[PDB]
Amino acid sequence: PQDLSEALKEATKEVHTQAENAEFMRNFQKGQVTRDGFKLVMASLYHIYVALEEEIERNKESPVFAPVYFPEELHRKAALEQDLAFWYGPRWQEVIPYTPAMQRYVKRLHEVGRTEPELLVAHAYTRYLGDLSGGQVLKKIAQKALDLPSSGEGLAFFTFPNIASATKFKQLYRSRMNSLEMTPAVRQRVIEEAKTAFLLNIQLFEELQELLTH
Ligand code: HEM
Repeated sequence: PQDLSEALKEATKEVHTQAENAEFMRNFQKGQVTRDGFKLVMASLYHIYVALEEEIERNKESPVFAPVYFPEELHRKAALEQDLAFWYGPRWQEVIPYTPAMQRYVKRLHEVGRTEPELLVAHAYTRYLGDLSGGQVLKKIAQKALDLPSSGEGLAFFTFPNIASATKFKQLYRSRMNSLEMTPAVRQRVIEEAKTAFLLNIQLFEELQELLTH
């Protein structure tokens, strides 16, 4: 369509369903998520956001990204650090896994941020708008299945404290995305990069599912 935000949503409808159908995600949705499985998901998110946010900081003043730069409202690294200290303990940095599928995702994020910055918006869209939009449903399931202790920690990732209304922010973020100026060639590569982002998540899900079935 005309608006990039609408173009992205329509172009990734197929791959989003592919993600919903992923065996690992099917189990999650059926409420069949285990503590070991959830831990792997949180570790994955930590590596992904560390890379994404490092690249966002590198390109925050570039015209290809500045319009969608919302550090305070969206940053997730600190929240994940808090969560991993709960899930993996005080020495989480020394024990969290960093698997090949996690590395493939991180590698692409760095390649984009360092050599193809104009495509970073595709990854910011896929991750941020995705976790913002589906965070409520994804969290509700986890907490009711994890039966975790009332220790007030472990799920900070699912709350964006600097966004008072997800509805208002998503409209603003979409408006900013649509304000970005890019050639038709770039626009097509951004759309493709968004699909690539979903595929990287899907391959990660497949790897995690394999690691858990031994
Ligand atoms: C367990 C599987 C998943 C569930 C159940 C889920 C759920 C949701 C929900 C409820 C929405 C809101 C749709 C609407 O009402 O307009 C959504 C949007 C979205 N999701 Fe997911 N999601 C899943 C996996 C993923 C994955 C793996 C990604 C990518 C990392 C992702 C990226 C997105 C994006 C980018 C949107 C924004 C759509 C837009 O442009 O409006 N989701 N998701």
